[PDB]
Amino acid sequence: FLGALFRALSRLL
Amino acid sequence: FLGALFRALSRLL
Amino acid sequence: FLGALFRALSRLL
Amino acid sequence: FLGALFRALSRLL
Amino acid sequence: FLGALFRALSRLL
Amino acid sequence: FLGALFRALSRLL
Amino acid sequence: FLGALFRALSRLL
Amino acid sequence: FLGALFRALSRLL
Amino acid sequence: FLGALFRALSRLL
Amino acid sequence: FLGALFRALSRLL
Amino acid sequence: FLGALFRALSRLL
Amino acid sequence: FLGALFRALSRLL
Amino acid sequence: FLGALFRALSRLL
Amino acid sequence: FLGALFRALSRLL
Amino acid sequence: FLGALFRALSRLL
Amino acid sequence: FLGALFRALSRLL
Amino acid sequence: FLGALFRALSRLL
Amino acid sequence: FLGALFRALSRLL
Amino acid sequence: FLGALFRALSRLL
Amino acid sequence: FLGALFRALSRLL
Amino acid sequence: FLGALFRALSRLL
Amino acid sequence: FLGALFRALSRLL
Amino acid sequence: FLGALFRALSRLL
Amino acid sequence: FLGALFRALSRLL
Amino acid sequence: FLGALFRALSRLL
Amino acid sequence: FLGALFRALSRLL
Amino acid sequence: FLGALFRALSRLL
Amino acid sequence: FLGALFRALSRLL
Amino acid sequence: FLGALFRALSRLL
Amino acid sequence: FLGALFRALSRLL
Amino acid sequence: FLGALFRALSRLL
Amino acid sequence: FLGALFRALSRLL
Amino acid sequence: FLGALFRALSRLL
Amino acid sequence: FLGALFRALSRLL
Amino acid sequence: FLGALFRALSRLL
Amino acid sequence: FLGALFRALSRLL
Amino acid sequence: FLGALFRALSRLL
Amino acid sequence: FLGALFRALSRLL
Amino acid sequence: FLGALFRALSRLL
Amino acid sequence: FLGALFRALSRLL
Amino acid sequence: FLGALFRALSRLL
Amino acid sequence: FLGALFRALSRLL
Amino acid sequence: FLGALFRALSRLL
Amino acid sequence: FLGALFRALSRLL
Amino acid sequence: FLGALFRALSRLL
Amino acid sequence: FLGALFRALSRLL
Amino acid sequence: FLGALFRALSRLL
Amino acid sequence: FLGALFRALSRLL
Amino acid sequence: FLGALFRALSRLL
Amino acid sequence: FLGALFRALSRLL
Amino acid sequence: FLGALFRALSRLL
Amino acid sequence: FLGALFRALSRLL
Amino acid sequence: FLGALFRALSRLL
Amino acid sequence: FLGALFRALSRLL
Amino acid sequence: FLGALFRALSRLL
Amino acid sequence: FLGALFRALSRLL
Amino acid sequence: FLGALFRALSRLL
Amino acid sequence: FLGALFRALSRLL
Amino acid sequence: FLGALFRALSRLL
Amino acid sequence: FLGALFRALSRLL
Amino acid sequence: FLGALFRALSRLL
Amino acid sequence: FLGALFRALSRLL
Amino acid sequence: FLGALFRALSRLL
Amino acid sequence: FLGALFRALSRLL
Amino acid sequence: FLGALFRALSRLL
Amino acid sequence: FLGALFRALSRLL
Amino acid sequence: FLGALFRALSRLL
Amino acid sequence: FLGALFRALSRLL
Amino acid sequence: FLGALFRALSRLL
Amino acid sequence: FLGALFRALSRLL
Amino acid sequence: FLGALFRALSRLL
Amino acid sequence: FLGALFRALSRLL
Amino acid sequence: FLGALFRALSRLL
Amino acid sequence: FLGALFRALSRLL
Amino acid sequence: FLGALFRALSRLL
Amino acid sequence: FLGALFRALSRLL
Amino acid sequence: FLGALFRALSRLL
Amino acid sequence: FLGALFRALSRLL
Amino acid sequence: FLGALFRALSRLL
Amino acid sequence: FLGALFRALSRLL
Amino acid sequence: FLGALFRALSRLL
Amino acid sequence: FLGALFRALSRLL
Amino acid sequence: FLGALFRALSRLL
Amino acid sequence: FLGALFRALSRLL
Amino acid sequence: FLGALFRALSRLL
Amino acid sequence: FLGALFRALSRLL
Amino acid sequence: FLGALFRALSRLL
Amino acid sequence: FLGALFRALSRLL
Amino acid sequence: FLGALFRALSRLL
Amino acid sequence: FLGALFRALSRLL
Amino acid sequence: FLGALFRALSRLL
Amino acid sequence: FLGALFRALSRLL
Amino acid sequence: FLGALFRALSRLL
Amino acid sequence: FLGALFRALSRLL
Amino acid sequence: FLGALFRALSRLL
Amino acid sequence: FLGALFRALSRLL
Amino acid sequence: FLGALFRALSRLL
Amino acid sequence: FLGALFRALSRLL
Amino acid sequence: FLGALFRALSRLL
Amino acid sequence: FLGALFRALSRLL
Amino acid sequence: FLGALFRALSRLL
Amino acid sequence: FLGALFRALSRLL
Repeated sequence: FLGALFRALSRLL
Repeated sequence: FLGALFRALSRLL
Repeated sequence: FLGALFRALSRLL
Repeated sequence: FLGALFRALSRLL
Repeated sequence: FLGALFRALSRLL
Repeated sequence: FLGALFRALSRLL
Repeated sequence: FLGALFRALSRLL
Repeated sequence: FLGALFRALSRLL
Repeated sequence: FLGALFRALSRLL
Repeated sequence: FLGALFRALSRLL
Repeated sequence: FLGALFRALSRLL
Repeated sequence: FLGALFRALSRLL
Repeated sequence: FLGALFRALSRLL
Repeated sequence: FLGALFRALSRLL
Repeated sequence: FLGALFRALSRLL
Repeated sequence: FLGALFRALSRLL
Repeated sequence: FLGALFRALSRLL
Repeated sequence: FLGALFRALSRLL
Repeated sequence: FLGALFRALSRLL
Repeated sequence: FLGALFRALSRLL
Repeated sequence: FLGALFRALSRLL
Repeated sequence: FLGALFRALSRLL
Repeated sequence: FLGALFRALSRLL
Repeated sequence: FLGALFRALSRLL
Repeated sequence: FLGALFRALSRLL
Repeated sequence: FLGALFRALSRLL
Repeated sequence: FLGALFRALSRLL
Repeated sequence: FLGALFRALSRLL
Repeated sequence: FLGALFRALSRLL
Repeated sequence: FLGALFRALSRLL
Repeated sequence: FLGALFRALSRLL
Repeated sequence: FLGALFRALSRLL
Repeated sequence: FLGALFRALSRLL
Repeated sequence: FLGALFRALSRLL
Repeated sequence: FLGALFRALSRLL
Repeated sequence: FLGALFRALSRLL
Repeated sequence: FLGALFRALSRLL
Repeated sequence: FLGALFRALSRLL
Repeated sequence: FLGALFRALSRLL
Repeated sequence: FLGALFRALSRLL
Repeated sequence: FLGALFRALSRLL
Repeated sequence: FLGALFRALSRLL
Repeated sequence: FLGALFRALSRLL
Repeated sequence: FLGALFRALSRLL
Repeated sequence: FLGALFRALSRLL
Repeated sequence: FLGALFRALSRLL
Repeated sequence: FLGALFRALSRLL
Repeated sequence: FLGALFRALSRLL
Repeated sequence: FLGALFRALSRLL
Repeated sequence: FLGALFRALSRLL
Repeated sequence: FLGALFRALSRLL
Repeated sequence: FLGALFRALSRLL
Repeated sequence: FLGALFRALSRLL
Repeated sequence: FLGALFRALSRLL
Repeated sequence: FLGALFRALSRLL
Repeated sequence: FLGALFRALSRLL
Repeated sequence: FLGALFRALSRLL
Repeated sequence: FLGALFRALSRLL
Repeated sequence: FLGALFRALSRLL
Repeated sequence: FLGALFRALSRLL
Repeated sequence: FLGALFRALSRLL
Repeated sequence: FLGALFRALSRLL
Repeated sequence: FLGALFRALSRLL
Repeated sequence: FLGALFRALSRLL
Repeated sequence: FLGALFRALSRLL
Repeated sequence: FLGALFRALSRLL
Repeated sequence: FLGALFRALSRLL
Repeated sequence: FLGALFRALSRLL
Repeated sequence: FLGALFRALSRLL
Repeated sequence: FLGALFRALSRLL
Repeated sequence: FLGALFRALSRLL
Repeated sequence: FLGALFRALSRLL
Repeated sequence: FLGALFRALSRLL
Repeated sequence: FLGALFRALSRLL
Repeated sequence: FLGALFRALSRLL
Repeated sequence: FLGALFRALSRLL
Repeated sequence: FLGALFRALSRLL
Repeated sequence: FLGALFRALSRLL
Repeated sequence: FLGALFRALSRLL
Repeated sequence: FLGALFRALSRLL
Repeated sequence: FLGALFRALSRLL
Repeated sequence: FLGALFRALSRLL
Repeated sequence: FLGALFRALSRLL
Repeated sequence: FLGALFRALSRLL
Repeated sequence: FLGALFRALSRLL
Repeated sequence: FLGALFRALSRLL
Repeated sequence: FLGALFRALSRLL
Repeated sequence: FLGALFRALSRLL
Repeated sequence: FLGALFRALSRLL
Repeated sequence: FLGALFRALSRLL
Repeated sequence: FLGALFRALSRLL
Repeated sequence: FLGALFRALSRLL
Repeated sequence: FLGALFRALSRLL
Repeated sequence: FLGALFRALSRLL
Repeated sequence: FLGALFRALSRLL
Repeated sequence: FLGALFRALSRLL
Repeated sequence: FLGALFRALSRLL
Repeated sequence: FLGALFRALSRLL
Repeated sequence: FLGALFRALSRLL
Repeated sequence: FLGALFRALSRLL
Repeated sequence: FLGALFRALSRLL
Repeated sequence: FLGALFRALSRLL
């Protein structure tokens, strides 16, 4: 989950 | 850069 | 941006 | 529910 | 804005 | 009830 | 304001 | 009673 | 209320 | 100017 | 000025 | 009461 | 001044 | 009592 | 909301 | 210029 | 001064 | 007693 | 997002 | 120049 | 208020 | 001149 | 002059 | 009070 | 606003 | 000249 | 001068 | 008290 | 923007 | 000359 | 203003 | 001559 | 002459 | 004020 | 000092 | 006893 | 002269 | 005060 | 502008 | 001559 | 001086 | 005590 | 002024 | 002659 | 783990 | 201007 | 002759 | 990353 | 350099 | 030169 | 003569 | 003042 | 002179 | 104090 | 960029 | 010459 | 000095 | 004890 | 540019 | 000659 | 003469 | 003072 | 020094 | 014990 | 150093 | 045990 | 480091 | 067990 | 460990 | 130098 | 002189 | 103390 | 590293 | 020279 | 003479 | 002091 | 670099 | 000559 | 320890 | 010098 | 001198 | 201690 | 360049 | 001759 | 170190 | 000379 | 002379 | 000290 | 130290 | 001379 | 270096 | 001569 | 160089 | 002769 | 050094 | 002569 | 010193 | 004569 | 001094 | 005569 | 003074 | 005659 969170944040920022 | 940083952090955690 | 951030955060949780 | 909360927050903010 | 925030939060809960 | 509370708070504030 | 807030709270409860 | 108490408090404050 | 506050402050300043 | 700024800010919030 | 500000604030609250 | 407080403070300052 | 401020505060409370 | 306290404080300061 | 705020500020300044 | 800057910033956020 | 302050506080309580 | 305490404290300080 | 911000600022300035 | 500078900085970050 | 300040300053200077 | 400058500045703000 | 300046500032505030 | 302060300062300077 | 400021300054100077 | 300079600067900003 | 300034400030406070 | 402080300071300075 | 500024300055001077 | 200088400088930046 | 200054200087000199 | 020089300079600026 | 120059300068500013 | 200053200087010089 | 403080407090209790 | 304790504490500290 | 200059300057300020 | 200062300076110089 | 200045100076001299 | 000189210098700059 | 200042401050407190 | 402290400090400094 | 100066010089010499 | 020369020079300037 | 973190950060930055 | 000067000198001499 | 010389010199310059 | 930043800056400047 | 610094820090920890 | 300087600084860091 | 010259120059300035 | 100076110089020379 | 200046300045402050 | 300072400085200089 | 700047300056001057 | 100087300086930097 | 200060402070406490 | 502490500190410092 | 300036001067002189 | 000189100097620079 | 000159200049200033 | 200076200089020279 | 300070503190406690 | 601790720390530091 | 500190602390406890 | 703990910590750090 | 710390801490416990 | 826990934690972190 | 850290930093810098 | 500084610091700690 | 100045300053403070 | 400091400084300089 | 930096700068400059 | 200076400075640090 | 001049200047200042 | 300085200079020169 | 600069300047001048 | 001077200066630096 | 630190720093610097 | 300074400071602390 | 200054300062503190 | 510090510094400087 | 200048001057004169 | 002189001078420089 | 720096600088300059 | 100066300065520091 | 001047200046200061 | 400085300078010059 | 500095500078210059 | 000056200055400081 | 500079200048001039 | 002068100056510095 | 100059001048004259 | 004179002057310089 | 400089100048002239 | 002059001047300085 | 200079000049001339 | 003049001038200064 | 100078000059000439 | 002239001039100044 | 100078010159010639 | 001339010139000036 946490990895998914940071992947989504990267894809966003 | 920033995106790569967060993606690396994701793959790490 | 901010709206997209909150929307992605929703889709995550 | 929480996803709905954050979606409403995104739609608002 | 703020009134809309509380109104949406009402409609949520 | 709670929805009514937040609606009244919105209408006020 | 404060008076109106407390009066609305009374009418509510 | 409780509504009366809050009404008196509003009338006071 | 907040809107009234800022309107009064505008009328003042 | 300042009055218009605060009035617009009022209508916003 | 200051007196007017505080008096307006009083009539508000 | 609070309105009286701010009115007195205005009258003073 | 200060004496008047505290005296007014006393007469208030 | 509290009024007496603040009156004494005013008379002092 | 935030977009509306900055649009109003742009229209103003 | 300034208005265009703030408007672009709005459309961004 | 300080002695007078504490003495007045004593006579109060 | 308390008055005596504060009187002694005044006489000391 | 950040890249979009700097691209918009470049297009502007 | 300046626009190209900010555009390059965008593509970097 | 501010307009009054600058008008008074103009009338003076 | 100076008075006119300050007066126009007042009418602006 | 200076006295008139401070007096006008007094009547303003 | 503040007006009295500035009036006294004017009378002095 | 800023454009109005500079237009007024132009008209003046 | 100077007036035209400031007017052009206004229309720019 | 200075003594008169501090004395007036005393009579004020 | 405070008035006494500033009176003593005036008498000194 | 900057290019527009310098072009306007050229056209003027 | 001067106009051409500023125009070329614009075309550069 | 500046034009008025130079016109007055011309009429004088 | 001199007056005409200053007048022309006025009409220029 | 000199007096007239300074007087004209006064009436200007 | 400034006009009065320059008028006094004219009357003097 | 401290010794006197504790000694007085002793005689008090 | 308590008086003795505080007296000894005074004698110590 | 000089004395008159400073005296007039005093009478002004 | 300032007027007194400049008057004394005039009387001296 | 500069060309206009030098043309006016030419027509004058 | 001189007029032609300044005129040519204008046409250049 | 300094000694007198501290002595007066002592006698005050 | 405090008065003694400041008296000793005065005697020292 | 200059014309007056040279006319006076003519009348004199 | 000389007077006429200086008079003509005045009429010129 | 931590060694992996700093190695990845080195590889990146 | 210079032509007028030399023509006046001619008509004089 | 001399008048013609100066006249021709004017027509030249 | 930093090396890439400075390489791009070099390529630009 | 920087990358080597972080790599050395990694091998340390 | 400047480009070479920045490129060398890049290869260093 | 010389006295008359200086007197005329006085009446002028 | 200046006129008085030159009148004194005339009277003297 | 200088002594008188400083003495008068003393009598002022 | 300050008056004493300047009196001593006068008596010295 | 800098090379382009100096080349443009050369082509101009 | 000058153009060649600036061109060589460009090719250098 | 410092030693005397601490010694006096000791004898005080 | 505390007095001994400060005495030792004085003896040391 | 400079060549054009000197060519114009040549053509003129 | 002179024209040829300035023309040659132009062709040089 | 010279003495009279300096004396007159004294009575002037 | 200045008058005294010039009177002494006159009496000397 | 530091060693002596800590040793004295030891002998104290 | 505590004295031993401070002695050891002194011996160390 | 640090190792010695912890070792001494161990031997102490 | 605790001594062993601090010895191990010393040996490590 | 951290690994060694936890390993030694394990071996100890 | 606990030693095994910390060994595993070391091996992990 | 700390000694190793500083040795590595020395070897690096 | 710097390396020797850090190495000496290491051997110290 | 300097010694006397510092001595008087001592006697003052 | 301060007086002693300045006396020693005077005796020195 | 620092030595390498200065060597590269030397090789460059 | 300069290169040798920087190289020597490198070998030093 | 010179000595008398400096002596008079002394008695004046 | 200054008077003494100029008296000594007079006595010398 | 600097050597190249001065060589280019030599080749040019 | 000049070229040789600059070339030798290059070979020096 | 601290003495050793400063001795090493002395030996180094 | 510097080494001696730090060594003396070491022997002090 | 400097040594005497610091020694006197030592004997003071 | 402090006296020893300043004595050592005096002996050094 | 300089040689070319002097050769052109030779060819011209 | 003169041409030969300038030509040889060019050949020199 | 510092001595080595200045020795190297001497050897260089 | 210069080398000897820097060498002596090194030997001193 | 010069020696006497400096000696008298010493005796004065 | 200063007197000694100027006496030595006198004895030297 | 400073005496040694100036002695070395004397010996050198 | 110069050496003697610096030597005496050393002997002073 | 400086000696080499002056030797090169010697051989050149 | 000149070459010998610069060579000797080199050998000096 | 200078010798070459004078030899060329000799050969020419 | 003249050529020989300049040749001799060359060989001397 | 300076003596050596002037001796070399003597020997050379 | 001249050599003797510079030699004696060196012997002096 | 100066006397020695002029005596040497006398002996020489 | 001249030697006697310079010798007497030395004996004077 | 000046009188002594002129008396010596008289005695000499 | 001449000696008497200079002697009288000395007695005068 | 000047009158005395001319009278002395009169009595001499 | 001459003496009378200079005497009259004195009585005038």
